[PDB]
Amino acid sequence: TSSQIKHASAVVSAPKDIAVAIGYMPEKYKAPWIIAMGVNLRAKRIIAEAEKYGVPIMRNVPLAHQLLDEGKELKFIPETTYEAVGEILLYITS
Amino acid sequence: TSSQIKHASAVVSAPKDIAVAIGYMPEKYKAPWIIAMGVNLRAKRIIAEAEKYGVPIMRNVPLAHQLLDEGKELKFIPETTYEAVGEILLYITS
Ligand SMILES: [Cl-]
Ligand SMILES: [Cl-]
Ligand SMILES: [Cl-]
Ligand code: NA
Ligand code: NA
Ligand code: NA
Repeated sequence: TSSQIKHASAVVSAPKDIAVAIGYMPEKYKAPWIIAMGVNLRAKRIIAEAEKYGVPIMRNVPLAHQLLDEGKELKFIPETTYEAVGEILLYITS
Repeated sequence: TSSQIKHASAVVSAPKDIAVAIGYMPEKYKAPWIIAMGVNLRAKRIIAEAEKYGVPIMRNVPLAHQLLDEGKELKFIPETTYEAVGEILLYITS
């Protein structure tokens, strides 16, 4: 869970309601997954962890709601989010 | 001003108080500059423009306050912000 946040590639956030930390390990797995996600209190924790460890936080309200509504922690991201997350990962990971 | 926002490389935001759109034209100028910046309603406008045009919005509270406190529109960014902005530009621009 939130112990894994320092290893997140990015966090997708909706201020100040939602945060979704994304994991990506292209050396091993073809797809990104959700490390941890939450709303309110828990979102604030995830945000605070990311800031501490220098993990990039992207504002994307529709994507954050979508990850929250359809995804699950420790599960590869929903198909409906795949391309938008990939855009983020494309530059972040270069 | 806010007409130039579609050409921004990134927006630095503090929810939901501050937005700073950053311009970068490494083909011509050595340094990034501030395209447009504001707080409250003006921040909301800048954010809305960026979302519409697919400009990446990064949540960085200290940097946003710093750009706001020391920078000016149509001026190369303050020295105190140069390295943090460069980190953002480094991946965004790859
Ligand atoms: Cl939660
Ligand atoms: Cl879950
Ligand atoms: Cl303003
Ligand atoms: Na957004
Ligand atoms: Na050019
Ligand atoms: Na921040």
